[PDB]
Amino acid sequence: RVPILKVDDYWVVAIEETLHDQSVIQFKEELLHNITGVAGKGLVIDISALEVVDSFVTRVLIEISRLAELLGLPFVLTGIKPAVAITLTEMGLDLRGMATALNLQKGLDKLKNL
Amino acid sequence: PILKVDDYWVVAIEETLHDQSVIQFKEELLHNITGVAGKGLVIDISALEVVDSFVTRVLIEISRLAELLGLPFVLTGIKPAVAITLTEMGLDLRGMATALNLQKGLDKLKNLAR
Repeated sequence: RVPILKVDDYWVVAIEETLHDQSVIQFKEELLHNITGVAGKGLVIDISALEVVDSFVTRVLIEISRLAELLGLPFVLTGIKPAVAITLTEMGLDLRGMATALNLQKGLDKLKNL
Repeated sequence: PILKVDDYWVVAIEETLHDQSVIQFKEELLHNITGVAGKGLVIDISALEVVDSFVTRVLIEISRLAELLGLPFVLTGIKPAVAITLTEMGLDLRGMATALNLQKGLDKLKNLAR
């Protein structure tokens, strides 16, 4: 549903605009199942297609940031905005101590200086 | 907050723990993991360089809460230093399962179900 790709041992995900809460969860459960079952070098998630953010999206994004930090998985969030960065820092995302990039490419490159 | 991967509950623990009561903590943890039961519970104390009497108390309590719920259980992220202390203060570690990090613990909790 939400496609999880893997490009050169890196996990790559782009989140589009959603309606069913229950596909984000299908995505999160699926992603967290993937990044634990077999080895990886990092995880880039792009949220450029999202013009706003639920607390639901915000808290799933926090959940994956905290679990990758626990798995020693480099994590980059990309495609961030005005009306996203603000609510993200609001609901509790340490954006300043988080690896962030402008697009899917800058993130891949950023998961590679390490 | 609380994390969950693969039907497995994960409590990551930080030095900000000393700011509620053990009892408030147990009531908080039971709110989260008894709603829908899990196949297990991983407690991560990797963020702990220093353990005191309060922490050992919680760890002792949570480990017991777990089995009371019929819940398989790994204590992960123990500095070899913060582990003698824990046992000196009453955490019978020999009885319970331990793992290096969230990953090895997750692997132990499930590669024990095959």
